Amino acid sequence: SPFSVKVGLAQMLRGGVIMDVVNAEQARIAEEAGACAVMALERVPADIRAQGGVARMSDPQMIKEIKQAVTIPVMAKARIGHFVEAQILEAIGIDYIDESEVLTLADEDHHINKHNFRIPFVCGCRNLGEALRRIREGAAMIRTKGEAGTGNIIEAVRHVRSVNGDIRVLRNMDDDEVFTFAKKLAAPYDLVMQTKQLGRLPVVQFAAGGVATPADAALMMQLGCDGVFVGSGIFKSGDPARRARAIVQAVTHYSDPEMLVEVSCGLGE
Amino acid sequence: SPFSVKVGLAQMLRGGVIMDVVNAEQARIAEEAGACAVMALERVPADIRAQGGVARMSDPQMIKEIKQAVTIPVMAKARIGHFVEAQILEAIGIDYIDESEVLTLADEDHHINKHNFRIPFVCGCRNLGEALRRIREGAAMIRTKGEAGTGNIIEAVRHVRSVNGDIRVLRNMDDDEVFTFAKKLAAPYDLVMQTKQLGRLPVVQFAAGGVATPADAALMMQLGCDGVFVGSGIFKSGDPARRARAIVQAVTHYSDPEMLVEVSCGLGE
Amino acid sequence: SPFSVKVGLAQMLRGGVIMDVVNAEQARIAEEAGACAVMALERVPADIRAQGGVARMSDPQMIKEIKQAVTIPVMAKARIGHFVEAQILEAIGIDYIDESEVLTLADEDHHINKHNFRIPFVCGCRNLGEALRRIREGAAMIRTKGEAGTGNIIEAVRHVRSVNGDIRVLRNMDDDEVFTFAKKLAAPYDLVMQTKQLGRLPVVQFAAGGVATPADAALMMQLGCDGVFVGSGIFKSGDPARRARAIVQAVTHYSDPEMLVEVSCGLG
Amino acid sequence: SPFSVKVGLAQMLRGGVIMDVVNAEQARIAEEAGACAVMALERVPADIRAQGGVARMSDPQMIKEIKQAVTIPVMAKARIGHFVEAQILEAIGIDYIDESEVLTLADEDHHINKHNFRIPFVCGCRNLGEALRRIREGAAMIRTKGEAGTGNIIEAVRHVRSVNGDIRVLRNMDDDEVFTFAKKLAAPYDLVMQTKQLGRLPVVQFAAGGVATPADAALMMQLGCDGVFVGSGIFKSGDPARRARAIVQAVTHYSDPEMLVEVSCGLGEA
Amino acid sequence: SPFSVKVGLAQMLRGGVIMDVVNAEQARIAEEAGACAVMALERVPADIRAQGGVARMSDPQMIKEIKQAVTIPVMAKARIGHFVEAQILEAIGIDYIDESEVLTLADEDHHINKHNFRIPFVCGCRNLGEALRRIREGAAMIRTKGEAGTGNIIEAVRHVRSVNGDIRVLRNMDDDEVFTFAKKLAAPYDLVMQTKQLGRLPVVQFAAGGVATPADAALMMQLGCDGVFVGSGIFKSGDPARRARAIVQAVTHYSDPEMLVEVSCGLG
Repeated sequence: SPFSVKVGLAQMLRGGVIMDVVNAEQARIAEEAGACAVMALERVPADIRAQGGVARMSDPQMIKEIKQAVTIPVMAKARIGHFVEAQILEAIGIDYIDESEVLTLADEDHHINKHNFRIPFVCGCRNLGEALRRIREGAAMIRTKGEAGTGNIIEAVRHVRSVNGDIRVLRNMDDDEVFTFAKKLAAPYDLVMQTKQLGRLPVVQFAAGGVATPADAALMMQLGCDGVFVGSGIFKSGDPARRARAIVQAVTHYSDPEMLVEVSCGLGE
Repeated sequence: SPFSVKVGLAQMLRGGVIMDVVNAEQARIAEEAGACAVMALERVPADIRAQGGVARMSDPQMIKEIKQAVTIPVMAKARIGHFVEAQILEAIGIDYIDESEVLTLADEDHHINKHNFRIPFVCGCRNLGEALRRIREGAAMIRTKGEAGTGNIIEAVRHVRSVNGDIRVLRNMDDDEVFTFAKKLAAPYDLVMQTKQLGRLPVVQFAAGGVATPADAALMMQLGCDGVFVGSGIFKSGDPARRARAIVQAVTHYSDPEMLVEVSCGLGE
Repeated sequence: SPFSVKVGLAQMLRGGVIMDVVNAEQARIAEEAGACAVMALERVPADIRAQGGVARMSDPQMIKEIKQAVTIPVMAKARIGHFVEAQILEAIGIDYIDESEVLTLADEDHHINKHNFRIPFVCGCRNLGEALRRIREGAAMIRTKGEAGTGNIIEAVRHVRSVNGDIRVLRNMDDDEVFTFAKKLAAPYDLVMQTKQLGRLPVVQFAAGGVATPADAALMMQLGCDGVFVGSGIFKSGDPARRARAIVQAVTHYSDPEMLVEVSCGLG
Repeated sequence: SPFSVKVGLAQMLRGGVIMDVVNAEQARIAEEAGACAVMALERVPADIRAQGGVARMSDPQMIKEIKQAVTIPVMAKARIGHFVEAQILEAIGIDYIDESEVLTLADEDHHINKHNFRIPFVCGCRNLGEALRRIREGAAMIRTKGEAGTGNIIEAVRHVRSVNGDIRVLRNMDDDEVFTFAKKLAAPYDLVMQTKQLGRLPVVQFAAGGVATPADAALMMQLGCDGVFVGSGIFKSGDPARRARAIVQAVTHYSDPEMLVEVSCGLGEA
Repeated sequence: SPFSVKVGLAQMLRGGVIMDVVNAEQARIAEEAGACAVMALERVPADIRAQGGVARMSDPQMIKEIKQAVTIPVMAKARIGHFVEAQILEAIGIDYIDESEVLTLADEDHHINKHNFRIPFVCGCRNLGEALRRIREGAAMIRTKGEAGTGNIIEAVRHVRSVNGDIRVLRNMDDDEVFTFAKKLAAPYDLVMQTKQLGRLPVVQFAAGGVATPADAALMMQLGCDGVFVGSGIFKSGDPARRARAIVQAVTHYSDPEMLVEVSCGLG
């Protein structure tokens, strides 16, 4: 199927860090630091909503500038339910679309039908039911919603523990009880049973929302995530090439404390 | 698959009436009157609960007596969730098992896993979500729950109108909106989409609970059911061979008022 | 009847974009960009209420200036229930009146009896019942209420999905059940049954409230609208001839992503 | 320890049926039918409470009569918290004491400290937390509370599914999360961790309350119980030797439908 | 076991005062004044939250600077549930980690599994049940939560009285009733029974949160604590060597009023 092709594409990002960037310079620092992809963003939605504004797709022009500055894959955000924003992003020729709750919602009741597109989608989740719903709609990659813009890891930890915990429950559960379990999650039975056989989520699972330090990033990997997203706070500090590199190093050497000491040392705020 | 074989078996009952019987005599009147099957019952559960008692599987002995008295298929009731009652009924060699809410519940949270059996199951439903849940668990045939023991048709009408109404909604619905619809029904998406393509329920749908007169039975057929169940009230009146025949005639000639007048005439109490 | 004449007039707008304008200059940019009509407005009601003021009919003088600047149809707003504001708008000789919830309400319980006028009316709606009520009162054209002044498309999507969804339900429904359905919508049965036979609304249905980008406009067309209204935000940016043209292009080529990329590029 | 000795004794009951009896005749029918033990009871507590009465320990005399009529182990009920009733039962020389919620409660806040006795105890439970609390107090054997006296199996199924379900959850759980899990169950952490390693309850687990038919008994075994208790309803029907034998046969052949047909056939009324 | 080794290490601190420091200078004044250990802190979390910020592990660099300035043990804070912050603190080679509610929480449902580490941990508590839960997770040392940042001793007194009071109840209690008592505390029975036999907490118990004066510190010792923590308020006054020494003197001579007068005199 073309679904398993999209799932396969997203697997190449396993073990990587994805960085939000607002210009080609940032994009280049990110690539040099060893990011596996970048996320294009004309303004951080934190700061548009701070001013009480609507946050939408970025201008295709600035996305094109970033696509040219780098050789790593490029992602961009569409509003939830805004399938025409997604059509535009596909036609520009980027690599992944993020149907993102950080932008202003466009449809209160329906997500994009992601099976109608050739490129893969990322969606967010707080729990296993939500993740399986996004996958059935055609998401090829899942991240935690966390809590964007705060630098606080609490919500991201809750979401990872929740998803992984339910998978563990499901793996060992009496088969006869799975029907009721699917009902309570409001999730498709067939994907529930498949998650039981795999013993893990059928797609890559990244952490996102509030990852601020090397320790944060390594924690997410130790809890069982496949990779991490990081926001543009990286570029508000002193040597942003150093802070970027540090987070990549942390995800790569997530189970080596000695390495984590080295990259954390003298990082400033 | 063996599932579609079970579905196929249940289809040969289309257009028929199924009668509850408590002995071989009743079973023979039923067969002679033109019933497509009988439902074996040592006591009516109405009257065991009337006395405040527990209603269970019938004694296998009396089921065997009925199986021998007739050449039409024989059905029997198991308590919801009581998979060992069902194993016994299968081993006796009857034709259909009804996982029945009219008997005392055995498991408050789980139905029988009906895929683990070779013979087909009937389950009840009040709405489309419930029906699709029973089917995914492996029911090959659906009936309305109605309201057993009252002779009042109102609950049965509510349930038929509900199921058929949601199927009509589903048939014409924007495909992108079906994901949310499946969530709200708490039903497996894949069976929802299949119901949309067929434009009807993937299994036979019978009416049950409160059918008392030829007019009642014909109404159910005019509302789009595939057949009807009838309780043992027909054996509590005069010439029960006449009352039984009348209901069969009504279901067969459900759109001929002249016929319905003839069979309804002078039917007594 | 003169009702079907008004319905026919409103159908000429199918496929078009309608732009709010505050002067003759704006009106001309709109016409040049390919707007099918303009909506005359002395001030945006967003900003009169922002100051806590009452928003009423525009001065007839400035409406006359706009009517002379252009050859496309001109629309104007009357307060809900203010049938004398409407009489004045008719006598000026504009083409369409919008009985508008964006202006301050004049009658809390009654809309204008729109059958007593020669020119066609637009009304807003949030759902099918509301739309059918407005039509029976004599609206010749329907738009979503959406959410005016915010640039947020969410309310408009809710309204379109709601109306279209109920029409799809109605189309396939057991005829015997339509009586109860009409009661629950609080709508005239005869218009419900007519909507069932057509399989769509008996009048043109436009989207309005929060359309800000080419993508927004195209989305509304892909969801099944007949056209779109757009506010004066278009004229607050650079090269407003470019932004205006972009939205027209988007509605015209609404199912061509390649086109949508081109018009969306470098817009701000 | 003497605790693990008591646990060991109770293993010999695995695979068996335990029957309530009110006299030596009933006790003999039970033994002949193949019961692994009997539970002595001067009256069914169902029927003493039916009359609104207090239900206590049985007269030691009638317990002695039953102990002599049979060669299988004999159990008897003590009221919850009534440690002197238990002392008496121990001194009579029976085999097991059931600290039973079917009798009238004697202490609303405290169970018997079962470690102060030489003979093993049975306790009831509705969930895993309750079971582990009873074990730490020194129960050597656990049963479901179910719902005694109704012939309705639903409460017993709820309790078995609950206990077994939590054990399965626990077996696979991140070790770091077990601290919070113990807190929420209000159960001793050390017994929780032990239950995680074994992958089952550290003691024998029987079903009780509402088992009325061979099918009921077999269902309990298929759900993972080690055995079943059955009340004196068995003796209120025709040929009670037949109904008793049938339930034993069902527990013995619990995964053979053909056998279950044979024993269920023509059993008369319950 | 290595657990009893950690318990033994924490006992060397009995009778002492632990001071929060933000630099090597402060650390040296503390050591000279007779502090039994220091707690390294790049900023007081009071003032990061005052600004509405997240409070995390300190930069390992500044911790290393403090570790080099002094020969007494050095402690540092990790966020609750952040076991990787703790791994980093272990690898730097400090002596004690404080899993601290004064920093921003990282895991709402789980504390660190402290048995997976070689160095000893401090945890906070408000009551006996909470203390026993922290110990079973592997804390080697307990402090009151008190109320950080206020200089108000009331919460600390509540917590000490609570813990000590329950231990006194437990010591004399009918053994048969201890099962129910363990359930109500939601604490492991085996640690409850051990606390009953000792007649005190199986680990050292310090007071923390709101200790501001020599009298405060002495009160905590008279109520039965084994030692006290003190914040960086000490360093915001004149001659902070004098204020530091005063608190050490108070804890050392906690039942001598004459001494307490002398050290309290003219302190500000």
